[PDB]
Formats: sequence, structure tokens, C-alpha cells
Amino acid sequence: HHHHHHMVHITLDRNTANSWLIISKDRRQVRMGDTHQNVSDNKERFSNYPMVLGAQRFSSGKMYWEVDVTQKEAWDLGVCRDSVQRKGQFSLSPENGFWTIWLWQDSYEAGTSPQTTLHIQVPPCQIGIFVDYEAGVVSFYNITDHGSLIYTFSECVFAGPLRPFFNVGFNYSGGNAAPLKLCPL
Ligand SMILES: CCn1cc(NC(=O)C2CCC2)cn1
Repeated sequence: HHHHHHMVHITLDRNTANSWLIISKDRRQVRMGDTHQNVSDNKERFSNYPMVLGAQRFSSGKMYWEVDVTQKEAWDLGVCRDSVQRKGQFSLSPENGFWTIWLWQDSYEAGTSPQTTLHIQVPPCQIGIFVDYEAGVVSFYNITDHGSLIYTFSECVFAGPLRPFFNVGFNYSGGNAAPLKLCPL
């Protein structure tokens, strides 16, 4: 791909984070803590899952960023509406305001309804995410495999401002403690 020149500097929004997440000083890394991280509750925090939003809001243009997923067993990545549900149980779908892919139990899937199997020969260590607001496109790229396409959501109905979306996943296994990291430009 040739989307690198739309690179944007993403930072994480602490106020949206599940109360167990630990965000680095530079707001570029996030991991699951082993306990509640001693913050007050608020209506923005994702309550049920280890999710957090980027601070940036996008309503036009083309945007690109990269995320490091090295040695994780489970994670979700993509974008979502600013007004997505924060509390209780929900599925990641375009109907609910999410455009995402994930790793779960050694398989990669796109968050369609129902979910779509992805075909990845080289397990990615870094994922590129491209958003074209006007075109209604969200695309995912395998940076480990020379930028190869993973998945394209087209005919997207954003219906609001978009925010970068992250889920570090649970760590029931003891094998999923590693962080998500926003990679430098
Ligand atoms: C909540 C509004 N809404 C949006 C959609 N569909 C999409 O965004 C497309 C991406 C692939 C299907 C369905 N309902």
C-alpha cells in the first residue's frame, strides 16, 4: 500500500479506559493490569472489556496509523463511532458502530455480523489501519508481510465522528499480558 503519507499521531484517552488498564506516560502504550488501577468511574469508561479509545476524532479525510501486537494471544483493533455504548455487554459490529478485526484462539476475524474469517499466512507483529472518511472505507494491513491487505470494510456508514479503538484482551491464560503500542511515524 501507499497510505503511509496519511500518518497521524494517535494518543490514548485515559478517561475512556477500562479501570484495569495501565497507559504509559506518553499515552502511546496500554496493557492489562493485574487489578483495578485506582481511578474514579465515569460514564466514558468501557466497563465490561479491556477497551480504550484514541483521543483524536476524525470527521473527514484520510488517516493512517500502526499498532504493535507482538506476542499477544488476543486483541481487537480498528475504529468506532464516538457514541458507541460503553457499559454492559455488546458485540463488535458495524451496526453497533465498530469497524474492527481481532485475534482470538489462534484465528483472525473481521468484526462483521456475523464475523468473517481472515486468511493470514504470516502472523502480524504490527497492523496498519487506514480510514477514508469520504469513501466509507476502513482497511487493515499486515506490516510484518510487506504491508499485505488483511481486510477492507467498504460502504461504511460511520454516522458520526470516528475514534481509534483498542482492546488489549483479557489475560486469563497468563500468556496475553503484553501491551498494544502505537508505532512511531
Ligand atoms: C449502524 C449503522 N450501520 C452501518 C452498517 N454497515 C456498515 O458500516 C458496512 C461496513 C460493512 C457493512 C450497518 N448499519
